[PDB]
Amino acid sequence: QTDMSRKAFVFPKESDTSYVSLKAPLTKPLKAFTVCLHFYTELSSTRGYSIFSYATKRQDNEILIFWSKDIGYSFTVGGSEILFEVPEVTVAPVHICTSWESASGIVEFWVDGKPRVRKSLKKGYTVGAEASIILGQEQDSFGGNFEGSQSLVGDIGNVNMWDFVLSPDEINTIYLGGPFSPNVLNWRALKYEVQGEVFTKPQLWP
Amino acid sequence: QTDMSRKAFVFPKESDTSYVSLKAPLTKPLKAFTVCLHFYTELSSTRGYSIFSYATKRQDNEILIFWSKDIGYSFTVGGSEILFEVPEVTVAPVHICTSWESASGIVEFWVDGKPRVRKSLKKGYTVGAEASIILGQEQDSFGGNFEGSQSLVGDIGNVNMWDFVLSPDEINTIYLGGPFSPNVLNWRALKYEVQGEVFTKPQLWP
Amino acid sequence: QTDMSRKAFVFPKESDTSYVSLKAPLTKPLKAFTVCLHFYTELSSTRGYSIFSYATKRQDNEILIFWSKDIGYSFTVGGSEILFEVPEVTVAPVHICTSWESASGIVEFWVDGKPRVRKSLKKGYTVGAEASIILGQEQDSFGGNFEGSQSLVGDIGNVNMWDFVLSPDEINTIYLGGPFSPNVLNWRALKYEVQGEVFTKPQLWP
Amino acid sequence: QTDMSRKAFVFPKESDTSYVSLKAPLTKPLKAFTVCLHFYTELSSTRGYSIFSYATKRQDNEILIFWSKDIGYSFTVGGSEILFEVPEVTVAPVHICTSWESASGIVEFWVDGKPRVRKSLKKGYTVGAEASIILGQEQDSFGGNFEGSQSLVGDIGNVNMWDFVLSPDEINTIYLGGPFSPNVLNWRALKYEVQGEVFTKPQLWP
Amino acid sequence: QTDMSRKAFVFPKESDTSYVSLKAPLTKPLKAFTVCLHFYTELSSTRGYSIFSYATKRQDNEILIFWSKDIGYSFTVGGSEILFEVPEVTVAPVHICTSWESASGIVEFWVDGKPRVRKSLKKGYTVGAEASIILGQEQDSFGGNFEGSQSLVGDIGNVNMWDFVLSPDEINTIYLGGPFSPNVLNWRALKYEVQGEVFTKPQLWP
Amino acid sequence: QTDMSRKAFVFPKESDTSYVSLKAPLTKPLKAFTVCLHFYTELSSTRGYSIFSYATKRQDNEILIFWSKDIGYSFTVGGSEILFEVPEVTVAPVHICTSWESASGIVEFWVDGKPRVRKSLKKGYTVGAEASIILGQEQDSFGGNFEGSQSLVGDIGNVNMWDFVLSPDEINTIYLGGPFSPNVLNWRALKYEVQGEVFTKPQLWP
Amino acid sequence: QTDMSRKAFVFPKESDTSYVSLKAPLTKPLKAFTVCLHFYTELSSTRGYSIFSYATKRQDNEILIFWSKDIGYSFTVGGSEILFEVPEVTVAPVHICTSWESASGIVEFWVDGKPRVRKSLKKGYTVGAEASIILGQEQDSFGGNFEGSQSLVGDIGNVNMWDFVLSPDEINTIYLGGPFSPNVLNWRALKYEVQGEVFTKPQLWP
Ligand SMILES: [Ca+2]
Ligand SMILES: [Ca+2]
Ligand SMILES: [Ca+2]
Ligand SMILES: [Ca+2]
Ligand SMILES: [Ca+2]
Ligand SMILES: [Ca+2]
Ligand SMILES: [Ca+2]
Ligand SMILES: [Ca+2]
Ligand SMILES: [Ca+2]
Ligand SMILES: [Ca+2]
Ligand SMILES: [Ca+2]
Ligand SMILES: [Ca+2]
Ligand SMILES: [Ca+2]
Ligand SMILES: [Ca+2]
Repeated sequence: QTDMSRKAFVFPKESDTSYVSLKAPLTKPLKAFTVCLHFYTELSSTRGYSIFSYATKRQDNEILIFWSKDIGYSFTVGGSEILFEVPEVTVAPVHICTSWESASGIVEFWVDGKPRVRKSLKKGYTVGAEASIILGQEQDSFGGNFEGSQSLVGDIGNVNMWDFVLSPDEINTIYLGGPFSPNVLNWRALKYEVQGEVFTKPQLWP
Repeated sequence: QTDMSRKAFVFPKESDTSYVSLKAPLTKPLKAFTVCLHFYTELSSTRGYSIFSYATKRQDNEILIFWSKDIGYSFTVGGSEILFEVPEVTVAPVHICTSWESASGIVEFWVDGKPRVRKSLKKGYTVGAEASIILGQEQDSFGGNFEGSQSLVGDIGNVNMWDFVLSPDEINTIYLGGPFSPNVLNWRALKYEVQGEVFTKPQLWP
Repeated sequence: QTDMSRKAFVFPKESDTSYVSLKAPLTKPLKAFTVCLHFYTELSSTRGYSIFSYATKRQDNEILIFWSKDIGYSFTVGGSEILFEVPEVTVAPVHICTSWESASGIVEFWVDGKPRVRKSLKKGYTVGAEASIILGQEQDSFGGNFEGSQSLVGDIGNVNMWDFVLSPDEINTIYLGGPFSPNVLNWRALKYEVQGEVFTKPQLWP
Repeated sequence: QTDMSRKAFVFPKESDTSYVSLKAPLTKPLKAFTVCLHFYTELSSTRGYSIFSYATKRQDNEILIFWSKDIGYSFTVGGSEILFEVPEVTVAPVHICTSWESASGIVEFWVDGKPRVRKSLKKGYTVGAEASIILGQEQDSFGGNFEGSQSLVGDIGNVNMWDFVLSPDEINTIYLGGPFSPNVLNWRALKYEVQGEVFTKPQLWP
Repeated sequence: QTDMSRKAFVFPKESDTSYVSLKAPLTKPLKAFTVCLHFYTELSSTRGYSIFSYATKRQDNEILIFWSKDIGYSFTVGGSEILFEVPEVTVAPVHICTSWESASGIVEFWVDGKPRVRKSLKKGYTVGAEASIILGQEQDSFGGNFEGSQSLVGDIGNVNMWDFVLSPDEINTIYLGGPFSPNVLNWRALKYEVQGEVFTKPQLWP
Repeated sequence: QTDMSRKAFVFPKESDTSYVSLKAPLTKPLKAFTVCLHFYTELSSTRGYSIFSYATKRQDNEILIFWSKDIGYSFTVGGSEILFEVPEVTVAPVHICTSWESASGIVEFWVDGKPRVRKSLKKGYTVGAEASIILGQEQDSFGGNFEGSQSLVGDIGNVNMWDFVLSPDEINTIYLGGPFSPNVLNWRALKYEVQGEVFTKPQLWP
Repeated sequence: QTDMSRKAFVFPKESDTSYVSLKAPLTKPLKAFTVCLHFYTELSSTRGYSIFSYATKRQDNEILIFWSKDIGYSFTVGGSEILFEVPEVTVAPVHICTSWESASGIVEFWVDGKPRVRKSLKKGYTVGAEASIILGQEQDSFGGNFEGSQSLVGDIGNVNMWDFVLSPDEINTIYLGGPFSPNVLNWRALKYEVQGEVFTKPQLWP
C-alpha cells in the first residue's frame, strides 16, 4: 500500500527490463471492467507501443491497450481486436478511457473526456482473475517475452481499474478530478514493485 | 408507457435483425410534421446509413432521413428527395431536426441548432396515418427488407415527432434542453419493442 | 456604444448619487414593452428597493419594478400597481421580468423561467417615448428626487428591453442563454453613462 | 402598412415569377442612401444571384446589389460597378449594409458588422425618385425582364432604406438590433405586394 | 518549502499555545488580495472563533476572518468590520473565500462556490506587507495576545492567498479542484512553523 | 488648431493631387521619435503604398513607412531601409507603431499591440528639424514628385508623433485608448491643410 | 550587483564582439541544474543560433541550449546532444527552459508552460563549477571562439539558474510570474559585464 498521488512512472529509454507489475487482490473472474489512466509519450509518430497490458495463463493478450502506427488505439479482449481510428496526432498528455461488459459486449471508449461510439467485442466472454499486469511492455507470455518494438517510452501514471461499467457522469468526474474509489486497482493503495530503470517523478499533466 | 430519459439505443454491429419499432396510434393523416433526434456514429466516412425510417403501405420511403456518402443528409417526402450538402465531417453526437408542411412545401433543416436554407418539396402532398417506424434500417417494405449496406451502426435516442411546424425558438429550446411536449412520438411515452440485439445504455451526449 | 457582455454594475452603498442613466434612441410611443434583466441583492429581507425605473415627463412612475417588503415585487404601469406575492425568500441571483400590452392589458410575469398568472393593468394606455431610465434609484421626478430608503444595493446587469410581447419560448431562450436581439435597449449596444460610485465587475450568475 | 417584424420572405425555387414589389412614398430625388438587409441562401457557391434591385425608368440598374460568382458582392450605382472581393465563403445568414453619398462619392460597405474600405463611384450623380424595388430578381427593365440565372433562392428580410449616410455607431446599432426609424423603406410599415410563390415565415437569424 | 497536499492541520483542544505561523515572502504593500481556504469545525453553534488572522505592526486586526456567534462570518479590513449574515447552520467542511480591492473597496464573498452580494469596505486603504499570519488564534498584537474564547478547535488547510482579485471562473476552478498558482501564500510551497499541539493529518473534505 | 478625434481622412482614388500636409512647430533637430497611426486599405494584396512620409531638404526619404509588396512594411531612416516580414495578410484596420533612438540605433516595431524583434538602423544619425509631412503620397522631393504606384488608397487617421522612445506600457495604452499627450504632432490639435479629394469621415476602427 | 527586473539585453546585429559574461559564485560541482529565461528573436527561420552557452575548461559545450535549423532546440550535456523537434514555428516571445539531474539522467523540457516528454542524458555525469556563461554566442573555448553563424540576434533576459530540479508547480509559478529565489544566478542580483554593442532596454514580453 503506497500512495502514488501526483507521481508518475518514467520510461526514458527503451529496454526489455524496464517494467512494473501490479498485484490485483481480486480472486473472482471478471464479467465487466473499466481500466484507464494518464500517459504522455512521443512515440505516437515513430513506432507502435503498448499502454496497458493484462495477460493471463491461457491468453497472453487478454486485455491489451495498444497504439497502432498510423491508425490509433487498438483495444482487444481475449484475442479479438477492434480499432479506434484517429486521422490526426497531437503532442499532449492524453487521458483515454474505455469500458467493457460481457453481458452485452458493449465496448465504450473516451478520449480526453470526449466519448467514442460503442462497439461489440467478445459477447459472453469471461475474463480470468489470476493474471499479471505490466505497464510499458507488451508481454507475449505470463510475465515475459517483451517486444522491443512494442515497448513504451514516456510517462505513465494514475492507473485505475474497476470491475463494472462507469456512467458518463462518472467518466467526466474521473477526467475532471473529482472523488472516486476503485475496487480492483487503486492508485492510492497500489501494490506494485519496480524492475529495471523505472523512476518516479511528479506528473506533468494537471 | 416507458420513460426513456437519459437512455438511448445502441447498435454495435450491422445486421438485418437489429431494429426497433415505434407505435404511432394517431388515426388522422398528417399535413405537417417535425422530428428531432440525436445520433452518434462513425459511418459518416465509410458508407451510407439510415437514421429515421417512416414507411407505409403504398410507399417504403414516405419519411426517411438518409446520410448519403460524401454528400450529406438526404431528406425525402413520398419518394422524392432533396440534398443537404456538407463539405466537411465531424466526430461528435449530432442533433438534427427537420420540418415539413403540405400547405407550402417548405422543408426546414437544423444541424446542432444551426439552421439551413429552406427548400420546397412535395407541395400539396398528404402523408398517411397508419405506418411503421424503424430506427437503424431502411425498410423497403411494410416492416421488412432491411439493407445491410444501409443499416446503422451507432447510437440513437431522444426521438421526438410533432404534427406541425416548430418555431425557431422551439427548435432552440429542443436543442438546449428546455421543456416540451410532443403529440405524435414522445420520448417520455414511447411505445417501442426490442428486436434483435438492441440494448439500453446511458446517453453520451449531454 | 459599449459591449457589456459578462459584466454587470455594482452598488455597494446606498446613496442618492450612485445611479446610471440609459438612453433610448426610440422616437415612437409604446403600445407594448418587455424588459428582462438580472439582479443579485440581499435587501430582500430588510427594506424595499427598486429594480427598474422608467420615468417620463407627465409621470414619475410610468414603468417601475419595485420590491415591496414582506410581500414581493410590485409592478406598475402609468401609476396603477399590481402585486405578485411571494410567501418565501431566497438568497441567489434571481432573474425576473414581465411584459405588457396596451391592446389587452395582459401583464405576464416570470421568475427564473417559472411563469406567473397573467393580470390586467391599464387597458388602452399609451406609454410615452421621451423618458429616462434609472437603475438603482426610485426617481420621483424626471431625473431626480432619489429615495435613500428605496435605493438599491447589489448587482444588476443584462438589461434587455423590447417593444412587444415575447412568447414563452423566447422567454425560456432568454433565461437559458440562447441568441436574441433587443430593439429598444440592447445590452450589447447600451449607450449609458456612469454617475456616482458605480463600478463595472464580472457577473456572478452564470 | 404591415408590420413584418420577426418574419421574412422565402424563395424556395428559382423562377421568373417569384418576386415582390416595394412602394417608396418618397417624391424627391436622392443624393444619398443607405440600405441594410438580411439574407440566407446557399447559392454562394453555384451561381450568381441578386440581393437588392432598385431599377428606374432611364436605368434598369440604378441600384443593384449583386453577388458575382467566385469574387463577391458587386455594388453599383447608375451603371458603374465596383467589386468587394471575398477570398472565402461561409454558410450562415449574412447581414450586409452599404451607403453612398453623391456629394463625395464615398461608398461604404459592411459585412456582419465588420466594415470595408471606402471606395468612390459616380461622384455628383443624382438618383431618381420614381422607381420600383424588386427583391429576388434582377430586373433588366422597369418592372420586368427577369433573368433566370440571376434569380434568388433562399430567405430575405429586415430591409430598411434611409435617405442619408449612417454613422458607424448607427450601423453597429442596426447590426445588433437596436432602435431605428427609416423614412423611405421601413420594415415595420412596409407597403409591399406578393407575386408568385412567396411565403412569409419566421426568420432563422436571431 | 514543504508540500502540504492532501494534509490539513488539526486543533483538537482549545489552548493559547496551539497555533501556526506563515511566512509571506512579499516585500511590497498590498492593494488587493484573495484568500480561499477550507475549514471543518463544530464551534459554529457554541461560541465564536477565528479562521484567518493577518495582523501587522500598526494594526492587530488588519485582515481577520472571524465567525460571529448566531450571525455568521465577520470580515474586516484595517479595523472596520462587515457582516455576512447566515440564518442557518450546517455541519460539513465549508470552503469560504473572499477578495478585496483598494481601488474600488468592493469585497466579495463565496461560500462553497455560491457567491454573495458585493459590499464596500475601506475604500482607498493600503494593506501593509511585513505582517504575521496565524491560523487558529485571534492575535490582538504582533504575534501574541491570543483569546481562549476566540480560539479555533477543528481542522484547517489549503490556505491560498493571492495579491489581486480572482474572477468567478477562477473561484469556481479553485472550489472544484482545477489548477492554480498563488504568489503570496502557496499551499504547495508553504513555509510555516509548528507551535504547541498541532498535528498534520489527511484532509476529510474531498 | 482643430480636434480630429473620431474622424479620419479618406482617399477613395489614387492620384498625385490627393495628399495632406502637416506643420510641425518644433524648431530643434530630432535625436529620437515615435510615430504611429491608424490605416485601413486593401492595396496590401495588389500593389505597394506609402503610409507615413517625412521628407526634408537634404533627404527626400528621411522617415518613410512603406509597405513592400509580398514582403511587408519597409521602415527607413535617412535613406537606409530595413525589412519587417509578414508571411500572411489580413483585411482589417491595422495599427502599427514604431520608435527610434539615435543614441543606440534601436528601432522598435509593434503590430496591433504585438511587438516585433528589435533592430539597429542609422546609429548616431541626426534627423533634421524643418520638414514636410505627407500622408498618402511618397514624395521624392520637398513637397512634390508623388508616385501614382506608391500612392495610398484607403483611410488614415490617429496620427501622433513624439520626440523620444515610448515605453511598452505606453504603447499598450496607446493601442487600447488610454490618455496621452504628444508634443510634436497631436491628433487633437493637428494643424493640417487639405489638397485634392480628401474628405473627413468618422473612423471605422473602434 | 544590479537589479535587472523588467529589463532585457538587445543584440541588434550579428558580430564576434557582442556578448555578455555571467559570474557564478558557486564553488561546488553540480549534480543537477535548472536554467530558465526568456528570449525573442526572428532568426528561428533563417539560420541556427545559440541561446544559453555554459562552457568549462575541459569541455566547451558542457551546457548549450542551441536552436537547430528546421528541427528545433538542441539541448546537450557534456557533449551528447538530444533534439527536441517542433513541426511548426511561431513569431512571439517564447519562454522555454529545461531541467537535468545526474542521479538518473532525466532531462525535462517546457515550452511556454507546456511540458515535453522526459528523456535520459548523461547518467552519472558531474558538471563542473568553475565555468563561464555567455549569452548570445556559441563559445567553442573558455571565453572565445564565437561563431558568426551561431551568434544570436534578438532579445534575452530573466535568466535564472538553480542547482536542483524544479517541480512542475514551481515551473508554472516561474512561467506565470510568481515569486522565486535562485541560489547561483539570480536575475535580481546578477553579476554581469557588458562587451560590444549590448544595450539594455525594457522587455517586450509581459
Ligand atoms: Ca501478445
Ligand atoms: Ca509481441
Ligand atoms: Ca425504400
Ligand atoms: Ca434499400
Ligand atoms: Ca415615484
Ligand atoms: Ca420615493
Ligand atoms: Ca440590369
Ligand atoms: Ca440580366
Ligand atoms: Ca484584534
Ligand atoms: Ca481578542
Ligand atoms: Ca523617395
Ligand atoms: Ca517614388
Ligand atoms: Ca562548442
Ligand atoms: Ca561553433
